[PDB]
Amino acid sequence: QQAGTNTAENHPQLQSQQCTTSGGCKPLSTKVVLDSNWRWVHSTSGYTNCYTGNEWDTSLCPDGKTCAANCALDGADYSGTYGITSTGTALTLKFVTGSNVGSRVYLMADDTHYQLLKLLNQEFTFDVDMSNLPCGLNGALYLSAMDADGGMSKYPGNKAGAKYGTGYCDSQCPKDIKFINGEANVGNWTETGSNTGTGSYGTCCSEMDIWEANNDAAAFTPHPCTTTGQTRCSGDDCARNTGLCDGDGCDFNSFRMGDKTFLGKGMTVDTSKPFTVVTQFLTNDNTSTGTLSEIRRIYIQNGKVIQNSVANIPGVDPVNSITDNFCAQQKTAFGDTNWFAQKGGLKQMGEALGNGMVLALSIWDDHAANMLWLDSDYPTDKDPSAPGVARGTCATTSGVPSDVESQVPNSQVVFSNIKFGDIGSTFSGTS
Ligand SMILES: CC(C)/N=C\[C@@H](O)COc1cccc2ccccc12
Ligand SMILES: *[C@@H]1O[C@H](CO)[C@@H](O)[C@H](O)[C@H]1NC(C)=O
Repeated sequence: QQAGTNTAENHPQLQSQQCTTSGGCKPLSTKVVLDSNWRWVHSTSGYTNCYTGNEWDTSLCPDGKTCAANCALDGADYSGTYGITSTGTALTLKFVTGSNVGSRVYLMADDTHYQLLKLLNQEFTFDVDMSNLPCGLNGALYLSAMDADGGMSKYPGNKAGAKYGTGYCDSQCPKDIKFINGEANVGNWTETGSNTGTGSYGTCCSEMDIWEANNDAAAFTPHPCTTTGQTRCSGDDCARNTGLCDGDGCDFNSFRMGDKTFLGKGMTVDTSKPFTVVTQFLTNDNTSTGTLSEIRRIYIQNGKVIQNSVANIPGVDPVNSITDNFCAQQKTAFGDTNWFAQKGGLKQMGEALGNGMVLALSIWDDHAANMLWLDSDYPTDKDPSAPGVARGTCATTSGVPSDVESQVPNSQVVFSNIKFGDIGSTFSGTS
């Protein structure tokens, strides 16, 4: 895609902190950028749309390469069009804004590069307020193995880059992304909703879901893929799980893992109020060159340090962190194939963390599965009493996009106090 000039692109500021054991925490003047799929796409020479509603203009876009040459991504009115605001340290993502639904933004080091986070033997911490983020919605904060320049160096057809939020990939190998590898994804374009569609290509990479949650349920989940870095896929390679990527991931959802009273409204982690989420990425030898061996989670709320809940499932050791053994046990216990291990498990996840990943923040609803995999019974055809089927208490009828978009359009999530750095350094304790 080309870089449009009709609307200035001004990235909201969202400061973060980098932390070391000896030096403490220091601010970084980071910013956020709207993902390219949400932007206006129009002829490079004027104002005519290349994409309107859920279809491309086949005059401007008869093929992927021609489209990318003819068409430009443009600047965004963050608040007015997309419901995205920042105080400078706290990011608010509103659910519906006019006909716009959801958003995803990435953390930038500066105006043309994503912040590249290298979290092996490090920790990531943030605060979240989900008080207004109900059943069926997901406020997600996650890492993807995107390129810092959004693909510009690799793909001559992409002249827009990180400044316009290009180069997305994730473990689901999504085919709804409009620009991949510097080409419009117009092949066999298929409408999937009023403003969305899919093309013949998907875009795949390893993904670490630090936080997928609403006020009913939360999960953290590594998803390794066999490839390294953002990869365009077609055919069977795009297929979730059996293709390049572990689409299911090895998830830790406290409720799915058998503690139904740990996290939710008025629970131990009280989702009716803001709280802090710490995630630590430990290696076997406590070095940044070691193999990722454990992902730990600590919460802080009202100054109380809250350890993660323990798993309580027959055949699963009662642990409270993600390890390769936990993954094998829960997969067997839940009847799920260990695609996670098939793609190389935590070691493979760690190599992606080691090479650096980009931080995404998003609010969304789910047209495929109504978010039931997060907060209800999934699959919808299994007995909810079987180990693993039940992930939350939301009704099995909840989360249909047409419903939540009309019923709770002013839902929002607030992500703040973003910090990363040495293990144990982004937060402190005292007696
Ligand atoms: C934040 C996103 C990109 N991370 C991963 C999510 O897409 C996981 O989604 C999912 C995970 C597992 C099963 C599913 C079934 C239907 C729809 C989505 C599913
Ligand atoms: C790594 O650190 C952990 C604490 O999380 C500690 O228990 C362990 O002894 C350390 N291992 C080595 C090799 O120093």
